[PDB]
Amino acid sequence: AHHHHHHSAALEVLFQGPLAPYEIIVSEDSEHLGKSIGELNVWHQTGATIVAIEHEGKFIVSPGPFSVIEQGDHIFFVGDEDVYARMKTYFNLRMGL
Amino acid sequence: AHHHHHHSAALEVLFQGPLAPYEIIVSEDSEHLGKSIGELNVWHQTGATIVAIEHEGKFIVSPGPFSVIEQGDHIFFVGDEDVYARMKTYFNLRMGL
Repeated sequence: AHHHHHHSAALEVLFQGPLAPYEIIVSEDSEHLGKSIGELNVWHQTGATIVAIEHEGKFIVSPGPFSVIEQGDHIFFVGDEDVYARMKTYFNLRMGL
Repeated sequence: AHHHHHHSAALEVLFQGPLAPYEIIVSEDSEHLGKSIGELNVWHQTGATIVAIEHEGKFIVSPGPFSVIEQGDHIFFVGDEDVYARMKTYFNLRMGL
């Protein structure tokens, strides 16, 4: 939690529980990327909100809609387990052949 | 952290540290709202990524770009302390009169 910002047991439960980030290392051979989070319609496709990216050893909080996702990037996001499943299919596995 | 998803000390540091959410209760008299996160250009304006909203007692993870912000809503977001300051100015205080 952030020092000198309000604290409570209830807030901590949320921060630690339903808001705990998920993470997925994008495959090195994912070919449909090199495009912005905005262009990729991530929330529409998966339900996820991306909160951070690690790109070539650099961790970026709040990448925003104009950041690009490249193969190999490590994506951090909020959601639930079903969002995770959709993120796995969208970034790595790919429906169809 | 999420059970059966990968864990490490380094990941925990990130989750607990730079990714810890901030939160701000939107003022009840903020008059420029009732508009979607997308329309409000939140990242452009503030640098923030909204991860959750509490609206009239209901907490919503990953509200996404099509959710509306209304006066009184509780917004949760990632960023840094400067993002917090910009969020405070954008949602509540308002530059100018």
